Amino acid sequence: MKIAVMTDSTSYLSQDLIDKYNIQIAPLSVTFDDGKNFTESNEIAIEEFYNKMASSQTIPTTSQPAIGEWITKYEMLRDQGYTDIIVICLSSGISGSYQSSYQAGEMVEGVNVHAFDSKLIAMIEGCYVLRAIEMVEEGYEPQQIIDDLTNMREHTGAYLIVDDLKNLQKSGRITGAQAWVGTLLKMKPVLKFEDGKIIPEEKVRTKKRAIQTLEKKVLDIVKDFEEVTLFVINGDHFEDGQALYKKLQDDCPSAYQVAYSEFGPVVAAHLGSGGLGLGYVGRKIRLT
Ligand SMILES: CCCCCCCCCCCCCCCC(=O)O
Repeated sequence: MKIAVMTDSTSYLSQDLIDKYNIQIAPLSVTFDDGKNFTESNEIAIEEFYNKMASSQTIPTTSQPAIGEWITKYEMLRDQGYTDIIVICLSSGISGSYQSSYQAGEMVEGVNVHAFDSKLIAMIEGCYVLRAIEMVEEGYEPQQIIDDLTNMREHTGAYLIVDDLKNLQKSGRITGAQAWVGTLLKMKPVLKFEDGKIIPEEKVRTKKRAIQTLEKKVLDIVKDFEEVTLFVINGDHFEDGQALYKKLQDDCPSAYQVAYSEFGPVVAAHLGSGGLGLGYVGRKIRLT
């Protein structure tokens, strides 16, 4: 038996982890109506993308990995002797990448494809990749790994803050009054992931208090977990995420694993500027 683990680009794993474990990545893309295209990778400048988003009078569109990017990587790993491929995708409730990875697995002969719906995104989804890789080293078969990841999914979630109200109306999800009235009070919509979908949770005035709301809600949940891994997932507001990150280091015990990360263009294309989230996993994920 020879098991491999791959994922899509929205897992936002560091290039250090990608290189160390030779993780293959099927990238997503974001295409402005300028015709400008950004294929997600650890090479494009995230600052250039945020500048084009502010300059673009229309919101861009994101695309799942094309049914083909999966196929070549499936063919490449099978050639290298891999008998089973575990594919970790972002939430099927917000993207079709999970479906494309499954359908492409039906067209590649001579290798078993085990597509997994993480029901999340960013480094929270990447935690499923690092848990699968760890289990392969310990001698687990793919079915035990899928069952473990399915159990892990039961104690995994995330809350997030929306900051760019201008980006919301450019997409049409809010009005002009609500956009205008919202920025003057500085109302921050707080949302959370639930069964792979993003649903409204609270509406909080000022970003500082919404960050404190993220901390209280997540901490109240992970108190009951035997193992805890917390992930600050920040946008382009460096000071916002660092404040929450350092606040967690002071308020949480060392038994909690607390880490910091940032999301890429595909997530930024939907969140806009100033996005910030707090994810959690009920496990002690190996981040090295
Ligand atoms: C703390 C973890 C969560 C951080 C915030 C993540 C919110 C994600 C927003 C929606 C992204 C949609 C991606 C669609 C991809 C596609 O085109 O198939």
